[PDB]
Amino acid sequence: ASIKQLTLYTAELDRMLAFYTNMLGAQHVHEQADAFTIQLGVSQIQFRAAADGTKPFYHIAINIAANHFQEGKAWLSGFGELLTENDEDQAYFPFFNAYSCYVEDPSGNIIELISRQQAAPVLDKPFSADQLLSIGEINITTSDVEQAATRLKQAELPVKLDQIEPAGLNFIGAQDLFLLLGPPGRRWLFSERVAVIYPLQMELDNGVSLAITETGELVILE
Ligand SMILES: Cn1ncnc2c(=O)n(C)c(=O)nc1-2
Ligand SMILES: [Mn+2]
Repeated sequence: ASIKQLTLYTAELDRMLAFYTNMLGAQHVHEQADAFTIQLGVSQIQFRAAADGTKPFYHIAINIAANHFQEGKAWLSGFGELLTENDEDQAYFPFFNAYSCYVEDPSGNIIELISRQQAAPVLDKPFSADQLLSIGEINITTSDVEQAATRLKQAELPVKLDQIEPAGLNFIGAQDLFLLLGPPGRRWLFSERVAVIYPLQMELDNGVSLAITETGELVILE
């Protein structure tokens, strides 16, 4: 399964627009009324203006070819200081057998480039903005982890209920797509920001559609 559409909010719509227009190219970013969309391979993200008094941010990982990590890292570093953790500007996660690259955007989103060494294809050609494959990860920060895992399982997603941990982060998915299901509070790696509940909507490849309210409740829309 893949993310076809992702709806996120932002308190820096104008700055966000310029940032991504400069990063992805005018041919991948469409400005709309009080919102704009960006194209990331087979995935699309619409950023909508956030409600006053709030400054939403999320953790978004973008898939890139197994052999494009170094190039992706260099490309990403041209748009912002690369984030570090343990004084390292990149990380290797053995569970996903992937290398990841991080940068913060104007609204404080943790933008990540993830290169899956075996779960992503090898593209014998130069990396470029046009080479972003799709959304590989998105955080589902909920006020009730067990309830979300349940409804997600009901939505027919790969879920091991007896393995879900309410107080921690839980990887839900397979192949090149994982939902980072967890509670608010914990600091995000490569970031000063701690997990906080913010609304969002998501439409998957299989027609499944779900949203997270401002309360943090996960609810299957479709
Ligand atoms: C546990 N874990 N595994 C993989 N990737 C991450 C990650 O990107 N971030 C931001 C995070 O807080 N935790 C992670
Ligand atoms: Mn990640």
